[PDB]
This record gives sequence, C-alpha cells and structure tokens, in this order.
Amino acid sequence: MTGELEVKNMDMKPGSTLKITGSIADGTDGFVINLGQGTDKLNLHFNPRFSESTIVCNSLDGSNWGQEQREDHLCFSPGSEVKFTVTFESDKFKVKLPDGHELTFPNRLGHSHLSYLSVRGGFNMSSFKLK
Amino acid sequence: ELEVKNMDMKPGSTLKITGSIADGTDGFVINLGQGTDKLNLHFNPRFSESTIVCNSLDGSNWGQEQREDHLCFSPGSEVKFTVTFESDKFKVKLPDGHELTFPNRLGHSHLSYLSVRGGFNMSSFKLK
Ligand SMILES: OC[C@H]1O[C@@H](O[C@H]2[C@H](O)[C@@H](O)[C@@H](O)O[C@@H]2CO)[C@H](O)[C@@H](O)[C@H]1O
Repeated sequence: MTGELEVKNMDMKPGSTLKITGSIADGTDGFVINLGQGTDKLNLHFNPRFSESTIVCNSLDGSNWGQEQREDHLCFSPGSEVKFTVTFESDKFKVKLPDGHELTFPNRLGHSHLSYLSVRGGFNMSSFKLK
Repeated sequence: ELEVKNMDMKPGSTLKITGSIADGTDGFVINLGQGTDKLNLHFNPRFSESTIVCNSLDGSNWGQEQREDHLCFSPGSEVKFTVTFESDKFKVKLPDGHELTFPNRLGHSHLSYLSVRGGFNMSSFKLK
C-alpha cells in the first residue's frame, strides 16, 4: 500500500486537465490510475495491463463495475517513465498517452467535480498537476 | 482541503508544492507527516501576524512552535514551496528565496501524509 498514492478533496471541474508523471516498476504486469468523486464512484478507472497487452478503462458505481472499454494500443512498458494527461469534460475523458496517442472514454457518472485520485500496482507517481 | 496519503518520502527527498493563496485569507497550512495526528511538519504562514509558524504534532500534543518573520508573499499569488526532508530537519525554500528550517522531532520513518488547509489551492505536487 506504500506508494499507492491517494489524493482526496481535489476540485477537478469539467474542462480541466490533470497531468501525471511516474515510473513504472520493472517486471510489473500492470497498474491503475483511478479518478472520480470518491472511492466507490470512479468516473475513470485507467488500467494498463502489460500482462494482457491492453489498456482497460471502466467506471465503478458502488460495488458494480461498468462495461469495460479495452484499447489494444499499449505501447509503453514495465520500467518506462511515463507521462499522461487526463482531460475531464462533462461528456467524456481524454487520456493522452506517452506517445501522443489519445484515448477517449465516456463519462458515465455525471459532471460533479472530481475529488479523488488513486494509484494501485506498479506505478510510482512522482508528480501531478491540475490545470 | 487536499490530502495525499501513502506517499513514500524518505530522508534526502524533496517535495515541491505549487498553489494559489486565496484572496483575503488570513493564512494557510501545509502539513507533512504520517497522519492527521502525527505531523512532523506543520507549516503555517499567517498574514495577520506577518510570520510563518511551524510546529510538530504528536497525537494530541503540539510541540514548541517556531516562528519565522520572513513572510514575503501574498494572497492572490501562485506560489511555490520546496520542502527537503532530512533526518534531523526540514528545509523549506520560500518563493522569495529565503530558506527556513524546522527540526524533525518524530524520527525518520518515511513521510506518507500531506495535507493542505486554509486559504491554499494546491495545483501541483512533485516528489523527488
Ligand atoms: O473492469 C475493470 C476491473 O476488472 C477486474 O478484472 C476483471 C476482468 O478485467 C474482466 O475480464 C472480468 O471478467 O473479471 C475481472 C474481475 O471483475 C479487475 O480486478 C479490476 O481491478 C478492474 O480493473
């Protein structure tokens, strides 16, 4: 649990961007960036799964995961330094990947401000920047 | 306000914080430690008193405050603070160039907790 950062009481409004930098642990099979209203309200569950050569995006509403959206464009690796830019719009999230490729994921949970960010797995978040 | 948990700040590491000070506020707080009741560093610019007050908190017991009269930044500004955690002390670089220090009284375990309170809207966090 050490290093699995949790950020609370953010005030990310629609139209804002979150820039995240971190290091991916050598030999890790995947990691998670969660962004939402709270621990059981995740608008964006962003889960690169190196082990499955895919990025899994989903929402979490209470105890119920939504329908997964899988993106096969997993072109960064264990050991990589990576930067991501997440854009929160009322209707959708845009995630800009390290190579400039952008994924889009619908916002399923309304446009209340996002207050919660957490990391799980083999990702050491070294910086974040809210704009 | 903003809380960060499960950090892994070890001695030698540096934490850079950027944020905007709320218009008209009397001051704000940056806390750094292991939890809401274990604060190695409580950093509190107070515009009213023209001073920066620092202290430690161990359970319900506060230590002896230290005051730095070198407060030269203002509400309305986006400012940057750089905190260096060493085993014996914290160094805080202020936006005017001045550097203050505060003893580390809670002994050297990594810091896992950061919290900002009062008139400060943190926009950026960087750990090295
Ligand atoms: O949907 C995101 C969550 O998936 C969980 O793993 C799923 C798996 O992706 C899927 O194939 C399904 O059939 O069952 C698994 C468990 O529900 C993860 O455990 C979870 O962390 C989320 O990533």
